Amino acid sequence: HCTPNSNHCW
Repeated sequence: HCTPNSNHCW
């Protein structure tokens, strides 16, 4: 689970 606010988030 990545944060949608990071560029490295898928």
